[PDB]
Amino acid sequence: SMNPPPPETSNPNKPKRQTNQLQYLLRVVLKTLWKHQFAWPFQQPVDAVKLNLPDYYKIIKTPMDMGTIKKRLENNYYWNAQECIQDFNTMFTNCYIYNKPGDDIVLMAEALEKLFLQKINELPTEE
Ligand SMILES: CC(=O)Nc1cccc(-c2ccc3c(c2)[C@H](NC(=O)OC(C)C)C[C@H](C)N3C(C)=O)c1
Repeated sequence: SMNPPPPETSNPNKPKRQTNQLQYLLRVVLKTLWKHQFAWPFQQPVDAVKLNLPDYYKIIKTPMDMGTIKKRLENNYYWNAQECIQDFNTMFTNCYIYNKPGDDIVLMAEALEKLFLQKINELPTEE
């Protein structure tokens, strides 16, 4: 089995905007998570071919990862901050679907999620 194509990251057919919340999501939330010790398995799509995981995309039908999120923010792909927050949540939930609770990668994801949740509690005001 092949990997699926990665998620879309740009779309000229959607209107674009910059907002305080979107800027915060890139400059604070994504930046902080990206630099974390345990970021790296989450910094690009799961390469199921390289990892020899033929069942990964048999269950995970909405893949998401921080590399995709980073590009989406850079490309003004999201109009509303909650679209981006949803993508982070999807990334965490995928990890907790495919992987057994307590396993190494799950512990890594939970540490990242903790930091994510702290940063989201400090989201700036809406326009
Ligand atoms: C040495 C090595 O593991 N090099 C490597 C290279 C690139 C990506 C990944 C990589 C990418 C994604 C994931 C995993 C590994 C996890 N398997 C695993 O040993 O995780 C360790 C980091 C505890 C499996 C799981 C499918 N996963 C996620 C995020 O749900 C791994």
